Amino acid sequence: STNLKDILADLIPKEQARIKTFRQQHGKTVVGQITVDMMYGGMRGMKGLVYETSVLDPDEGIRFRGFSIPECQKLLPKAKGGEEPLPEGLFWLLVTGHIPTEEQVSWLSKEWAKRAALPSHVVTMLDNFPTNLHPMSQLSAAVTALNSESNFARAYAQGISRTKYWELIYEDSMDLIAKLPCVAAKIYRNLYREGSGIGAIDSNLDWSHNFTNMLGYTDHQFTELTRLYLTIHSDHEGGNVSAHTSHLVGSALSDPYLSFAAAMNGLAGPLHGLANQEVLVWLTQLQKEVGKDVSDEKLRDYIWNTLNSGRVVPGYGHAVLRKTDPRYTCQREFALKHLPNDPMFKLVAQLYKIVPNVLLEQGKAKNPWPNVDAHSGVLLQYYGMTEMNYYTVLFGVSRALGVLAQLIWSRALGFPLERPKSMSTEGLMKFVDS
Amino acid sequence: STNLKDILADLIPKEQARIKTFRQQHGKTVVGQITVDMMYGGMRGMKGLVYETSVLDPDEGIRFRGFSIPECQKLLPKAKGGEEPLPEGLFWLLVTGHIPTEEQVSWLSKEWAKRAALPSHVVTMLDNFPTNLHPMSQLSAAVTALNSESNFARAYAQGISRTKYWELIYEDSMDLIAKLPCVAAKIYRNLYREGSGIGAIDSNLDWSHNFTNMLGYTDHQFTELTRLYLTIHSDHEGGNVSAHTSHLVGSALSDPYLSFAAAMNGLAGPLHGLANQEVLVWLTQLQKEVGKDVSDEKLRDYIWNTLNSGRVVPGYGHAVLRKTDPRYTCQREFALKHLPNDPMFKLVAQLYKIVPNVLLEQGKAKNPWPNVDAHSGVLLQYYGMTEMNYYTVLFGVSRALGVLAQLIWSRALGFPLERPKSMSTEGLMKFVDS
Ligand SMILES: CC(=O)SCCNC(=O)CCNC(=O)[C@H](O)C(C)(C)COP(=O)(O)OP(=O)(O)OC[C@H]1O[C@@H](n2cnc3c(N)ncnc32)[C@H](O)[C@@H]1OP(=O)(O)O
Ligand SMILES: CC(C)(COP(=O)(O)OP(=O)(O)OC[C@H]1O[C@@H](n2cnc3c(N)ncnc32)[C@H](O)[C@@H]1OP(=O)(O)O)[C@@H](O)C(=O)NCCC(=O)NCCS
Ligand SMILES: O=C([O-])CC(=O)C(=O)O
Repeated sequence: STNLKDILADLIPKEQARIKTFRQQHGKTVVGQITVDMMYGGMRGMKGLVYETSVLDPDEGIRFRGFSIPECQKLLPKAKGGEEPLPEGLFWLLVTGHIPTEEQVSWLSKEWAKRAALPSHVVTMLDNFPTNLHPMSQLSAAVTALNSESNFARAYAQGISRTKYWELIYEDSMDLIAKLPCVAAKIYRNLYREGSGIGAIDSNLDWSHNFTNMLGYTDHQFTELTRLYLTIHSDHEGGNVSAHTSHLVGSALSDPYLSFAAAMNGLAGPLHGLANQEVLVWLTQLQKEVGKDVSDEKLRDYIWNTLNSGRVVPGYGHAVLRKTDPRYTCQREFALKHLPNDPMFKLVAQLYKIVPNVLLEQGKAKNPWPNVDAHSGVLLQYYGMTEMNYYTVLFGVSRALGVLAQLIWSRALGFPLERPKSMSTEGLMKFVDS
Repeated sequence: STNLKDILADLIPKEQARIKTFRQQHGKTVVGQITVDMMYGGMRGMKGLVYETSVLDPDEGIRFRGFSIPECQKLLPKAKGGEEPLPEGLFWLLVTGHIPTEEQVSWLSKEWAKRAALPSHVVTMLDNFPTNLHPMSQLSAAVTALNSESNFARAYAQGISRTKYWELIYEDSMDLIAKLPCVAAKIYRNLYREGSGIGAIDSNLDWSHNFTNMLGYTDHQFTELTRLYLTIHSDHEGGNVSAHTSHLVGSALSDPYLSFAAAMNGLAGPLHGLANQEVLVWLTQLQKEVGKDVSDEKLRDYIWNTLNSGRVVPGYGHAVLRKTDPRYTCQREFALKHLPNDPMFKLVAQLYKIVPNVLLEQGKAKNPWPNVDAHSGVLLQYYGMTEMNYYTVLFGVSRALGVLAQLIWSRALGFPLERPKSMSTEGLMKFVDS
């Protein structure tokens, strides 16, 4: 009825047949070549794996189970007196493949408040983390340690059946998602609020609202932001470092805690989730070289000076997207409504006028348009969330929705250990010299 | 001369030229196909990535820089009054590509002893861990926390040129390797020695010698076993889950601590690094459900009764090996010297005669021969290392040599973000049509 696990149980066999048939027809269809450059170039262009929950077209950006970002904004339930879609609804869409009702989302909000409790060892561990240990490290470390509560771990130990794996994944996933805000808040409050307490969960709030509550914020429009932020960062194909990592570690039948932890270590990398900060540093240091109110003239110079001395315009470019990211567009549209005269935004805005002419002028690139991380920083900063180094953690909490949604399906569809073949250069040389 | 960092510095340019020359020759060449099966099958058979430290030809097993395990045992240096190759030596060979001298290995031992200090927050954190948190979660959790000491993560933030990456990676790598016995020992002693101290490092002993001193073992033979165990488990190509996670996570410019912690979460997965435990569970019952002394017909039947029951014979088969794993043989040889009349050994030896004959008959198994995990448990148990849960910590400490050797070279050769393209089922169906 409103029980996602019952709804999913009834979906899994249907999907299994469709897939089993599909491989019994076209298993041996070559879909791509592999060049030496692909092997040295990080599988660039390589169709490597199956990821069901979302798909990224290099022209119009991401689709969540078929639906674009605007479509999700319209259809997905909202909070009473809201206009941004709830992450709960997004998760439902990724798990079921179908847009949820108000009442399904409501029940999901209720389920995640119940399971939001932390074991004590985890609370102590966070309390005893120094202030020079990066937020993301604390996140990953804490999630790893949560694995002692894992149903899948003990289940597997007793010799549970393969047919039942997805069920324990599910429970572990619902528990992890529920507890993430709490972990993320504790970290945030220990690092930036003199260790004060996160308080209690409220069973009649949504996931996002409890999160902002535990953080210490009490702004409506912030909570709307969080809602949107968490939705649009949730998933981005299987090929991204953090999704690939969760998939890779998941395929060894590691439980959701270990898989997600690993994915966070992936997300923590500069070329992945840490781009959110990079942008805001480069934005502020820009507003240091110039004033805080640069026009277009000086602006055109600073861009070119960054692009002659041998540097990158941050939050611009992508590994497959070749147009403006719909995630950027979406964050921009939010700003046009709520904070249109913000100095930092209008700087962001001004770069969107100038940078996508000078990057496709100079060449030495492929995607001259912005990505999601070019925009998130200024939104957070507007609302008092000024601690750059915490920003990726917000990313982390969002991306759990997507990667856990996928992991449930991987273990229901019995995806096996990811285990490609590697080559040395030496060995590569002899191979081509057949 | 004896400074590994400087010798590495000399080799990097040459290796850069070689790969560039080779890419400037066969850059566009096709090395293999990508099928629908490989997509749902976890990149099986797919030539996924370049990995330099080791290569696993399915015929003759692992080679470290073109050297086999037997060659290494013969060529790599040993401890004064010893027979088993020092992992220091292995690490030297993977990083440089050359066999180290007596002197060169000696130096490496001192450098790792020099760097063995554990930050106090990690010591605290480890001591506050509960016993229902698995050894591997504690290892991974601790390694993440250690990234407060990452010179690379600081340097990167401060804006360092790419060409210097490798040098910071090298430093962090040496610290991580230097500190892993200290962590692994602290975990062992908290879990199995009522939380007693590990004891001091001795800067004149070897890595494996200090390790077992902190583990609190002082049978020469077990120190020798450790030495062998840490060498042979060191690396196994790029395509295994632990090496590949680190590769993948490393490619986002996450530091060696985050990369290795992620790899350990992959390694903690049942299908990757529990087979040693699984073997010894299945060997134990075999010596209760059947007599200790068993005929080779009774045993042979047991195997067939095993296969029919829908259960696998642990220790046998592999994802790409198609013959007796050299790491098995290596350990078999060690046992014939040091414990030939051990009952648990005589069984392992018995199964080596039988199990291969029956799996090929059945037909299913493409690799009817044993893997490393078949043999390690009985050697460990014999010396009083009977804590099965901990076994994977040993594996992990070993694998640090391989994955961090490679990580230095991935950053020195400027390998880019690993980022394949994924597809949904529904998306795949549309693709094969057009
Ligand atoms: C993943 C995310 O959402 S953000 C990742 C981090 N972002 C940043 O650092 C800001 C700019 N973005 C980047 O450079 C990104 O790492 C990427 C994904 C665009 C890199 O793209 P690649 O996969 O290398 O392919 P692409 O053909 O676009 O890049 C090749 C060249 O273009 C350059 N380039 C790419 N985007 C830009 C840009 N916006 N400005 C200047 N140069 C650029 C690269 O630096 C590279 O030059 P190099 O070979 O001398 O190093
Ligand atoms: C490692 C392992 C998972 C690799 O198998 P794989 O990559 O799936 O591929 P295979 O070619 O071996 O599989 C072919 C068939 O042989 C079976 N098989 C493989 N090894 C077997 C063994 N030791 N005993 C019985 N059956 C075996 C598989 O179950 C499979 O049956 P199916 O195709 O009808 O489902 C498998 O050999 C195994 O389970 N071994 C025992 C566990 C172990 O020691 N693992 C450590 C190394 S990772
Ligand atoms: O990095 C990638 O491959 C895609 C990405 O931006 C993301 O995951 O948010």
